[PDB]
Amino acid sequence: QNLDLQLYMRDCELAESWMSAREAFLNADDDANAGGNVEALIKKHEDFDKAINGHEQKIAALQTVADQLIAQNHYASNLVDEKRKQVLERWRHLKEGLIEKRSRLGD
Amino acid sequence: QNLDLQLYMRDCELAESWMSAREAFLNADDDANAGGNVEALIKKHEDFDKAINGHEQKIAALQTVADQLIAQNHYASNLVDEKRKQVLERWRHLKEGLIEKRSRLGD
Repeated sequence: QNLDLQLYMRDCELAESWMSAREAFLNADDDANAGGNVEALIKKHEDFDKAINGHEQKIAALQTVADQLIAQNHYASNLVDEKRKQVLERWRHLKEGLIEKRSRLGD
Repeated sequence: QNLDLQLYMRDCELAESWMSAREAFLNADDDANAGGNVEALIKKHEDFDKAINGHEQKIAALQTVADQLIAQNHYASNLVDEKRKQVLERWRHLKEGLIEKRSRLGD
């Protein structure tokens, strides 16, 4: 629900959608494709390399954002849990007094 | 983390403050021996049990909140991770096709 997480989800959805457009392109291509001319078999080749590259880059940036959001979540959970443990341990020492003093009332 | 986290830490702090006061009274009490007769010893003992139960109760409730916070963070991380997995798989499928249509146009 955090807006940051929301931006990331949006960004992931947008990346998927661009991928989907490319899947459709590959299909149309397969219905006709390029042409056995050297200059342009090569030009098409470079075009695929460019596509693949851009895709890979976009993927790596998203992974970077995912890593950040998860690291923030982990940090929050750790703080929460650790505070809990400190609180529980302080109770363990209170409790010890209570009970003992309760003994001392006379033994 | 944010708001929820802040309130919980404050709650824990307030709880710890309450336990510091108690443990303080205990210090006074630590000595605070004035003999005692049945009815009053008995009412002192009871008074202990009651504080012991109150404390235990606060703790339990703090625990519940900690668990909820942690569950919320786990959920969000899972959403994040899962989307990431998704993008990557969608990418793997597209890459497979780009490499295929490239190669014809290559060798």
